[PDB]
Amino acid sequence: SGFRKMAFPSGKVEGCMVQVTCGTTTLNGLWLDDVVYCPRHVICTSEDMLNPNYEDLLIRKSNHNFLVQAGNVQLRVIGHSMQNCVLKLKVDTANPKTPKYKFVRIQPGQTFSVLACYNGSPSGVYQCAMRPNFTIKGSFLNGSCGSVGFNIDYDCVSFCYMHHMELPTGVHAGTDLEGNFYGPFVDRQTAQAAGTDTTITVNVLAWLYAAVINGDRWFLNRFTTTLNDFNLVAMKYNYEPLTQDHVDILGPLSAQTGIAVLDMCASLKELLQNGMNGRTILGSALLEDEFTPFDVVRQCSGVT
Amino acid sequence: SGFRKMAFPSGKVEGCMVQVTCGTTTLNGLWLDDVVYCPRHVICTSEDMLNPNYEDLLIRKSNHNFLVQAGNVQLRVIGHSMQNCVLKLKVDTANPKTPKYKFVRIQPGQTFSVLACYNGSPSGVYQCAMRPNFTIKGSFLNGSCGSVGFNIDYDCVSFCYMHHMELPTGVHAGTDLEGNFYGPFVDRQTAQAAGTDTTITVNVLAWLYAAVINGDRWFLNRFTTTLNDFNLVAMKYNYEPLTQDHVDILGPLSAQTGIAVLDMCASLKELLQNGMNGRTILGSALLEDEFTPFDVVRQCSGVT
Ligand SMILES: *C(=O)/C(=C/c1ccc(N2CCOCC2)s1)NC(=O)c1cccs1
Ligand SMILES: *C(=O)/C(=C/c1ccc(N2CCOCC2)s1)NC(=O)c1cccs1
Repeated sequence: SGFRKMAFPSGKVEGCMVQVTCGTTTLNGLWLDDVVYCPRHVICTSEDMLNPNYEDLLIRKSNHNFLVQAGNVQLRVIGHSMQNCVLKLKVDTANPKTPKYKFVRIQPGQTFSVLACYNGSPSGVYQCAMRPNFTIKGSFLNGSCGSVGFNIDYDCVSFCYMHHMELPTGVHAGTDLEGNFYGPFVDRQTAQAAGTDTTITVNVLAWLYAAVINGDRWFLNRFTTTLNDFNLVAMKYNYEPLTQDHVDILGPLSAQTGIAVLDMCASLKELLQNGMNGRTILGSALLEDEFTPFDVVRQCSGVT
Repeated sequence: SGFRKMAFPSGKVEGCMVQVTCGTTTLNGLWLDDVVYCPRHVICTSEDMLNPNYEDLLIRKSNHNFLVQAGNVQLRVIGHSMQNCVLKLKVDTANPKTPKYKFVRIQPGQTFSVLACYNGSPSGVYQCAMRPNFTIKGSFLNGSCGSVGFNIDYDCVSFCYMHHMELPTGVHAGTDLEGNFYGPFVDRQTAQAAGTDTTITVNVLAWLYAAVINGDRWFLNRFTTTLNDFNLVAMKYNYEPLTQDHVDILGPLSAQTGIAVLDMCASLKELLQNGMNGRTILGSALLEDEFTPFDVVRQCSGVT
């Protein structure tokens, strides 16, 4: 019993974190095999950040200008390249703690754990989701750049995010491990406003299923709805449209609880229309959307 | 920016988790130096659990009846003893991954990270608090017993909790690493009801300070209060009494924000009396109490 915002165990990723310094800028790097991945803005001064030409700035840098430190020992940089918004620093030593890994590009609504780091050292781990506007609501201070987001499937770490910046609004933007930003964000200190942060409907429904499995059932009503009727209500409340693919994904939770997906949609529609009335669901006074149907199944089943 | 329910990096604790089996019961153990710590109820059958005499049940067990497996390799048990509600299994091999560690007994209101494990393997990490009724609101399934709670200070892991049971109400109880239960709970399947789960006032105030530091200031009012007036309101809302020790502990957050502790108490008093009115603070519709003043300082400063 109980349902918590749970992150993956971070050990495998802690063994990959290094400090990268270029000139006066220090941030974090991810060391996998003989390559250290880090945000390309490590080459920028605070002034360069206003309008950087990364190709031009990188010409003034050599291998010896990138200082890579792994747990108080210096790594030798024998090559460097820019791939989109990340730098790949080839080092002469393969990371002995390299886990099995993949680089994945996630879709909005997908969750992942972040290992927040400073100066190559881990400070904490938390769970978040790729928002529908392609921002993440993290907890990052200056120097956290290069901290990564990941999911674990048994022994394989799928790296999906690398932190690059905080928007003027306090929300966060970054890239996949190929250096491509999620959303329309650029690594420049310029006017970048995020779009509507809509609620991830399929995740709210998954969390309502977790609530039923954990005994919190007060919100279950005597109604049902259709996908089209539910979506008229969802659009009005800034919830993402629910598709038949989402209904299919909720199948296992629907089967476990015996609650048809469309019945849970009708319960959620009434919660949107009536509010919580001062009540809570799984200790929350708002509808939680940073648990995917997969996270709910995983947590409720005890996947290790 | 941003404020997240952040757990400590779990790597150091992942390297200590083992599987302990006695007969048909399998749970988790913590391997530190040449000792494996686990709940003594590993010797119980589901029937024994109704009214166990642990001393008597332990007489029927020898070293070879405790099977300890660390990452698919078997450890040799060369001694066993019962200390309060934990068993200490002496093994012939010191854990090579033993971090610097301490065993601490925490007070209610204190937070810690839990590394939920099944069959000696980590499944997830989350942050929780020792409630004022000495329960924890975790996320534990059968087989999670022996999972531990901990805090990290740089390189020293202070182990403070070991999971032993779920109360009939779905909340959790366990011991410190000396085997002493937090609260009045016993490791027996009997009627054990928890006391009032009051709100940890000093932690709510700390989180309101985190909110101000992160730009969420709508709740700041033009009033102040006294400790005695605030506490009359706190008692009415099932909040723990605020003491001068708590005021002193909030000193650093009061200094950083320039908001006197008693002014923040008056803001909190108005939130209790008026409610949130459909508004949120740090993305929450309720007042969060599982962040200590130390956690707020740590997260807002980037301690690694
Ligand atoms: C790296 O750690 C880092 C990079 C940034 C690049 C641009 C930034 N912003 C700040 C807001 O105004 C526009 C430019 S930040 N910093 C950070 O990720 C953070 C700094 C403070 C909090 S998080
Ligand atoms: C160990 O993993 C474990 C021990 C328990 C001992 C007594 C328990 N209860 C269950 C509720 O009724 C009274 C007796 S549980 N189990 C657990 O921690 C859990 C089992 C289900 C969820 S957590």
